[PDB]
Amino acid sequence: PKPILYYDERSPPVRSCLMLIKLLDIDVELRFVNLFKGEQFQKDFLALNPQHSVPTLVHGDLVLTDSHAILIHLAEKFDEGGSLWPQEHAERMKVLNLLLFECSFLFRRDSDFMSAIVRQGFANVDVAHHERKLTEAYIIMERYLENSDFMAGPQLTLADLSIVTTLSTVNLMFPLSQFPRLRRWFTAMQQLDAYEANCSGLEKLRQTMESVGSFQFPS
Amino acid sequence: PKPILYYDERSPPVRSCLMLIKLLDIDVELRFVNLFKGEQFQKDFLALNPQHSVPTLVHGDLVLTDSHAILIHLAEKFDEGGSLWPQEHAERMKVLNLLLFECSFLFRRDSDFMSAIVRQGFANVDVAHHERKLTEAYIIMERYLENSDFMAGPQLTLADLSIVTTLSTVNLMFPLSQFPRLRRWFTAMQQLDAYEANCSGLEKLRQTMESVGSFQFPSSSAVVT
Ligand SMILES: C[C@]12CC[C@@H]3c4ccc(O)cc4CC[C@H]3[C@@H]1CC[C@@H]2O
Ligand SMILES: C[C@]12CC[C@@H]3c4ccc(O)cc4CC[C@H]3[C@@H]1CC[C@@H]2O
Ligand SMILES: N[C@@H](CCC(=O)N[C@@H](CS)C(=O)NCC(=O)O)C(=O)O
Ligand SMILES: N[C@@H](CCC(=O)N[C@@H](CS)C(=O)NCC(=O)O)C(=O)O
Repeated sequence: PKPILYYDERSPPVRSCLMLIKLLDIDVELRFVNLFKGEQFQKDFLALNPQHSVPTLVHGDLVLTDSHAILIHLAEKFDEGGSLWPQEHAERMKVLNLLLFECSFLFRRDSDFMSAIVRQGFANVDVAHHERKLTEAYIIMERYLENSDFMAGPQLTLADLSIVTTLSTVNLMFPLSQFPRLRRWFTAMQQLDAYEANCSGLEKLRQTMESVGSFQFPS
Repeated sequence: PKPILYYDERSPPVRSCLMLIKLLDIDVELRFVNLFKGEQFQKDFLALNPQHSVPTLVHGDLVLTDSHAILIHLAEKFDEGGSLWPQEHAERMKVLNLLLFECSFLFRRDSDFMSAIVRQGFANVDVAHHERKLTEAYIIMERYLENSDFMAGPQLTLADLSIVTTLSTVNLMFPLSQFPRLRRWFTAMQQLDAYEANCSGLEKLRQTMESVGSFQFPSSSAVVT
């Protein structure tokens, strides 16, 4: 049976999965879970995913509750022989390492900031603290790009799909003007056909955050 | 060349790698990085791992900066064909899924709490807030174990090694009285010879945290056997 993706396109890790789906022409049934209405706490979705998070994928009996597993699963099932999830062990571990950076560091800091806005209101958030934490992530990615065109080497991989959606989201608030490699990489990502899958949810997130946070992003 | 592990055994994700190294009898060189002295900000270690975190593995030219990548790499290289990182695709995805739960949810909440203690002192932490967040993680692990014997299926996998070290750390502070599947599973993990690699760093972390945060963990909380 075809995969079912539970999603809210305001979520960057959702948008990474949407980008992979578009890149690989995957036939997926979409089911919208409105996070800002708390639908991720509805009894049946909670039973499916106790972490009450999107993206969640149901593919037959397999239930995945993390975008990075979903990216790897879909690449392994629908892109055997591709370069997104490379077959050679060392290259694959490098992609995996950067997927985990996205999970552990970049998204953690993005989510910490966005959560603070939703909970406290933008006027009551320590923006300087979060600017420091998120600029530290920019600095790391700029170094990651020193000897490669893409995040994990010379070719586009799953790591780029995972990072670019969160990066585009952090970049709602914090510009890339000071980071030449990161800005060039982001511009190149924006040229890919599959990047169109990021656009609608980024803008919906912008609009939702500004309304819920009572502020305007600088951009 | 033999793998090199940059480590501070007080870190639960370090201890997960130590457990796998013991379980598989991998010969690894250990290089200590004292996180409470800020040695992870030394210029050469920062150049190696810009995230200034342990564990960090150097294996030949490969540099891994996340425990979950280290566990998977070492299982592929030293448990080839084995069941810790299982061969069938769906079983492997389940293990990967719970490795990411550890990274995204359980460890995130453990480190939010531990960092707050170190940065603020225990007396100035909103302990009730962190109790709610960490009990929520207990509830989720209890749900996974209501439907499966181990975290990711019927046998020991990398997911159990990743999760048990952080669970043992959270349980320094928060009791498991209300979580019978978690207690049964944790007890079984404690019977494994490989669990001996968790014990020393767990106790060092307890000692360090009590000192730096000026508090005592409730001795009654930790599951011991
Ligand atoms: C604010 C929430 C936590 C942080 C989530 C987040 C975190 C990071 C991000 O880039 C986008 C979002 C959108 C949905 C947000 C969630 C909607 C309700 C929930 O509490
Ligand atoms: C407190 C730090 C962040 C949280 C880290 C942590 C986070 C979770 C945990 O179980 C153990 C530790 C030990 C090292 C801690 C770090 C040493 C200094 C750093 O600031
Ligand atoms: N590591 C997870 C993070 C998933 C996550 O945190 N999703 C957020 C949206 S960006 C969510 O669903 N929040 C709802 C909630 O926590 O209640 C992944 O990569 O899928
Ligand atoms: N997701 C990473 C988490 C690594 C991590 O945060 N390690 C902590 C210790 S538990 C660390 O090294 N903190 C030092 C610092 O941030 O400066 C992994 O699994 O390896």
